[PDB]
Amino acid sequence: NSNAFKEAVKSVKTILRNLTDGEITISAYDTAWVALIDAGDKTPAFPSAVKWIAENQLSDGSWGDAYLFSYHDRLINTLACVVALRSWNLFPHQCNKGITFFRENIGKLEDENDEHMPIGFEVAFPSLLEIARGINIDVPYDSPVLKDIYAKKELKLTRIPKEIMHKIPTTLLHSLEGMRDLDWEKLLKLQSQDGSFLFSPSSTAFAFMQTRDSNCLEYLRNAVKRFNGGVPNVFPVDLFEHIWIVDRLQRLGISRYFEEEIKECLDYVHRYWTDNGICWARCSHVQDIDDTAMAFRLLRQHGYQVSADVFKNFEKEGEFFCFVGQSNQAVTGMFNLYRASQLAFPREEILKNAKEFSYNYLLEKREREELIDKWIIMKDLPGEIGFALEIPWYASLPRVETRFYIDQYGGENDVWIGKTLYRMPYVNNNGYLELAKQDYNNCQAQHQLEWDIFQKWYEENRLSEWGVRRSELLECYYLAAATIFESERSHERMVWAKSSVLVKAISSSFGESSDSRRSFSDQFHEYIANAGSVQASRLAGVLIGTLNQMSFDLFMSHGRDVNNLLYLSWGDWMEKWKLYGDEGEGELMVKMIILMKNNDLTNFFTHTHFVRLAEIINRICLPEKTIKSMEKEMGKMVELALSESDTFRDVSITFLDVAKAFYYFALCGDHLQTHISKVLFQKVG
Ligand SMILES: C=C1CC[C@H]2C(C)(C)CCC[C@]2(C)[C@H]1CCN(C)CCOP(=O)(O)OP(=O)(O)O
Repeated sequence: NSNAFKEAVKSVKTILRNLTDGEITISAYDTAWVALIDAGDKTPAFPSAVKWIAENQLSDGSWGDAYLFSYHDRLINTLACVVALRSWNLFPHQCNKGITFFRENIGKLEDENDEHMPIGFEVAFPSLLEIARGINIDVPYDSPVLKDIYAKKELKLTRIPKEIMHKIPTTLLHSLEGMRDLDWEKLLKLQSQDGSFLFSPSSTAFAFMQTRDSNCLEYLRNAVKRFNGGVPNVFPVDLFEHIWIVDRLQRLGISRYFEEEIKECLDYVHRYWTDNGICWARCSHVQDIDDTAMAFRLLRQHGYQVSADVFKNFEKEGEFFCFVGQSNQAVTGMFNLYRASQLAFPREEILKNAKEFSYNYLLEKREREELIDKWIIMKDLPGEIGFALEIPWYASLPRVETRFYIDQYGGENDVWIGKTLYRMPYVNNNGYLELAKQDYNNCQAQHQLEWDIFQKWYEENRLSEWGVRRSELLECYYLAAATIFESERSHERMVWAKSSVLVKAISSSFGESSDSRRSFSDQFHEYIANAGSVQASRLAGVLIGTLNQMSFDLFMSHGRDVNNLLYLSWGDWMEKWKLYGDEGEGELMVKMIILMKNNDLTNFFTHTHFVRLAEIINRICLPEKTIKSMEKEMGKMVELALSESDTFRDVSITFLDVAKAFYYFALCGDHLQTHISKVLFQKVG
């Protein structure tokens, strides 16, 4: 590992250590609504917001996202800023440059498609127009395209459930700037614990203008401080940020470098977890299935005890929804629900239904090319989801998922759509992409070495004459490396790849008759005690030779002597195999891997939990109706494997790793040449 790299890791660590209320971009629109606020004496309550606007104008006269031009974005941002500037009679030059932009550009809005269109635009846009008309700003109010949105507003305003909106919490509280006669009597009772209206600085700034409420003021005051002048279009965004950074780091395959920092993150998220789920911000009376599903999964997969009853709230009539009691469905929310529902323990019927539903939703959405999210612009959503649709979590191996995700991750070019456009530099980062591209290529270089060495070994012991095909050789190595890929873990990887090749040699050479097995087992135990049968003795020598090479290699590195335990474990497999066909092959791979771990864990081979696990892994692994029986079994394994105190964890996971490898092979074994190719033989980039 070079120094540029070592430094990149430090930086990412200083980010994770310093996560706060969210690293989000300023929203010219939202900071213009904050800047419209009267202290009480006809002066801006928030000077710094007025100042931000005067100093962050793009050179073509507009405000908004500088690297992605959207007529919807730039028009609503500039209008708001010009209004803010003009009603304090401040900064004439920039204000004028701003109106010129708006005039020359309002005509183009009529032709951009409403496919990527901001939240509450048809309502919030005419509202500014009015404010502007009533301060004598010279803009085309008649404009063929304008009298058109004035209309869409009034018609959008009649779909609104005014009754409900005032009685119970809904997402509408986020977009109040556009609405008319509101009962602030009833609305203030729907305020959030931080004094905002659904964590929106513009909506809250509006409410304060109308109520002079002291809590809305406190919230706006913290926002203005946090971002040194400007404000985002959502705040806080802390839960969302924690959960998304973790998810990206794990998918990009570089999660292990930051194991400790990631634990602080999930710790923070568990702190503000609730029985109703969560939303993007801590302490909310509103929750969404997207944030909740991402948290549920990341938590359960890391041994936090969370409950699936959390999903009861988003379901009606066997369907699931983004927000409680709203009819909103989004592609990315269902996607994250589908990923979460696969971590279902055998008792959770709510998650069986969640899986079945989110599967079809995404399935149909695919067969209509409608796999795009209106709310977010990503490099490759259809790709991410295609992978999840064909490679179930039970069959997803670290290196395979990661290999595909590094090509899909958009880095800094991903753009989120709220009321304006905004970016999340700590979730969508080019730095993470380069780090991941460099790390992935290094481990792959290392696997290419081990694979040449591994071929030589296969030739030198003439394993081809023992019934092991070159196809099996590569498949045995690929599964080992696609699962345990870290360069610092060659021992566990190699022992796995070799042990599997050898169980294949022994099984195809001596597994036919009910005593030819005995013959080999006897030969093995004779070969042991020196501290037809001719043939058996030669194979046994290959096994023993390989066993000795590895336990000594280990002892060379760590000073552990595991030789006897290696033999014992292979003898146990035979006692079992001797009676029937190829039986407990699964349990044996787990023991090998464990025995080659840099630290000692043999203590646990005795524990009931290890025994119970071993009992299941062996019912998964055996020489369409069976694929089903596999999920059944694996279901029993997932509960047991994850719900573990963190001493035993490294054992339980290892069980999962092996089981996944088998399932994956049962599901894809027939055509693996594409995966193998991309994973082992094609550098990223
Ligand atoms: C040489 C290969 C043939 C057989 C194949 C399987 C045995 C089916 C397993 C997947 C990879 C691979 C090894 C495969 C990959 C070779 N890899 C370097 C990828 C192909 O490389 P190339 O021949 O130089 O052409 P290029 O893509 O334009 O650069």
